[PDB]
Amino acid sequence: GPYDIGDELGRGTQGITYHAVERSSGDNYAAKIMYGRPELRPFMLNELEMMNTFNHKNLIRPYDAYDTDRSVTLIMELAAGGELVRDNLLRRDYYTERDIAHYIRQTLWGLEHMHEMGVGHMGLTIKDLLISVVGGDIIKVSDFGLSRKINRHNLSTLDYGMPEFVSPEVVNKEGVNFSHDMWTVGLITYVLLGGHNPFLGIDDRETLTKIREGRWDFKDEIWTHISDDGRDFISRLLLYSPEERMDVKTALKHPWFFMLDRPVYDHDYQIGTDRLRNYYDHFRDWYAN
Repeated sequence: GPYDIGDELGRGTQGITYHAVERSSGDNYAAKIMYGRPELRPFMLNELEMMNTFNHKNLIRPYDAYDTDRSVTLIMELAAGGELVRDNLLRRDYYTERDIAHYIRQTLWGLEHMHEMGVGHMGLTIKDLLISVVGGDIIKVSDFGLSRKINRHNLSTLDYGMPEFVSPEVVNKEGVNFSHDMWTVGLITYVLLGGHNPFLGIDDRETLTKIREGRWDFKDEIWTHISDDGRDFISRLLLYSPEERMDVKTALKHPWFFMLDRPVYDHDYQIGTDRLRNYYDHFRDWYAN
């Protein structure tokens, strides 16, 4: 057998991802092993097909696949720096708004590659942003189990997802467009900068009712230290009406990213990691259960 399966690296709704070594080379890969429920097989096959459709620096690449009667294993590119939040931001005492803009721009470049070929990601959460090398700053977007071709003139419902990162149109059982991904980018950006999810309820049902209602604000003190452009970027994505949201190419033109064209000086505001760490502990526990 070509792969030596080692320690658990992450887990999601379809299975657990492990470190894998290709024996014949010594090269390191990620091995996603499906939970033993046969209804997950279509999602594994969809992820394999989608990974083989993309070819972009900011999207995880496929490598190999095999199966038993019950379960599918996918061997894929290893993001050796781990998850952005768990393994990079939360290993620091502070990060900056400029750091986050750098990560989100790359996330948008990955999404843009998908949207250009008519595919929506459909399931983006904070755990799906990865870093390619230890200590690095290159983003890899992952988890294409829910990704699909979107016909903008013949929309369909999206019946699955993590409740803290779905959009109002998902909760309301309406057709889902490319603008759903853009809502989730605004939500991820809000979480990365302010360290909390503005729709979090006491349980999943209440979270969903808060998303259905669609109201949120910048009340926490941290937001007074985020730039006008950063708040404007979020506010042009977290809009109840899907057609009002920025599409991916408009988002890439937003003035928020102009700061990445200048250098990093000694005056960037330093954001502490405590809030994000508290939200991440909650988020991670959702996948333990």
